[PDB]
Amino acid sequence: VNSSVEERGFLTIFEDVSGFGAWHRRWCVLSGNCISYWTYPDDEKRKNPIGRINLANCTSRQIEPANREFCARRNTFELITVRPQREDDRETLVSQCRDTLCVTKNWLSADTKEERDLWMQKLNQVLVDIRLWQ
Repeated sequence: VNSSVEERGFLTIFEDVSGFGAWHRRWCVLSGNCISYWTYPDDEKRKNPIGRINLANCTSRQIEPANREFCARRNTFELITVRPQREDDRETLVSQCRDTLCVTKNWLSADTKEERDLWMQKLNQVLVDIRLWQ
């Protein structure tokens, strides 16, 4: 009876740059069970996203700030996803394949703590929605 959760904002994402790791500012859309991202807002209306993160594959009960053993960047939340490995899966700085299972660690940094907290909240509500249904 209520609408599916949505969120839009810029987030800076840790991405494997064919060798090195680097943070890239992206336009992010939470809709259905995915964060889709583009470089800027306009492009959301003109092309397919650069990537998508599927919350239906999330490992955890809830989304939490990035693990400080590994991530030093402020305002960062962490989303780990897992699924059976495919032909397209490749080892990278954010994705490990072992035992035919691919785990991808997603780090997305907000411009402010308040936006980090907003995103974590919306994403937790998507998790609950994914778990409560037919």
